[PDB]
Amino acid sequence: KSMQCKVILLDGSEYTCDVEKRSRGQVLFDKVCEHLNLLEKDYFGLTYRDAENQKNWLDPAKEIKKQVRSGAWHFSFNVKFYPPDPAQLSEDITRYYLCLQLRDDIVSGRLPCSFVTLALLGSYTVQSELGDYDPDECGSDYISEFRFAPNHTKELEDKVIELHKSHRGMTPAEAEMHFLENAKKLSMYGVDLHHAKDSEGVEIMLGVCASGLLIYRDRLRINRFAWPKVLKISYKRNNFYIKIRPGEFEQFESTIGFKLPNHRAAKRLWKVCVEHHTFFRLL
Repeated sequence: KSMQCKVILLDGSEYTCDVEKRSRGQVLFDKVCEHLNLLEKDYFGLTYRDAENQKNWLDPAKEIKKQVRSGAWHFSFNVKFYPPDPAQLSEDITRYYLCLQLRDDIVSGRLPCSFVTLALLGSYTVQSELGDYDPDECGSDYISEFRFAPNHTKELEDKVIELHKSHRGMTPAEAEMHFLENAKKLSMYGVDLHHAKDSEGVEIMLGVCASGLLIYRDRLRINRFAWPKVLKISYKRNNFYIKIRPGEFEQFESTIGFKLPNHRAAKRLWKVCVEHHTFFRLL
């Protein structure tokens, strides 16, 4: 009567459970959040890979079986909605899971940042995980197992140690809050990037986030539409559309369109925009 599910958690461990063959995604998500003692679960979600090898969010309202065709019900637990101000979350654990996601976002290269910031972020991770710097625990070797960046240098390793020394007395909660104050201001913080083409076939990326819909060309942010200004989000076939009122007095409506690689891509973008629009209105 049941299906085994496997979920990769943010610390790299794996959660296994069984659900009924006709369960909605909510059943599995609730089990995972329970396992994690996670109360502020609306910021999080589960992703799977479809038959094209594309990442998709599992829709909690729909049967798992309609979404994951394969019986390989294998998911990843991730941050879905990155809070714009993590200090306003109710629980330290929520912030801890957010930090685990952000460390991965940094190490994988998905959240770029400056050497200076990488080193400061690292130093908070180290203070959180290891506590106070101490010569009798802290040899030259003591952080060779942390990854602080996509590419590791010794100049980075040395600056992390220097900044760690300065944090003496900081509790893990304070260290995590500083980590998050710094991360939340990074330009790509919480931005879900999608390949698309504009009206003149030029290759761009569209980024979905709490602030709005962002447009990049050549690693350069060239536009931004805040969600309150976005009046309609729709798709048709391989195309995604937003409706706005341009101009100083908003006297007319304009629909801007983007070409994605296929209907599935346009539908995924559309869904992730609509969910973000909704979430960050109600927040």
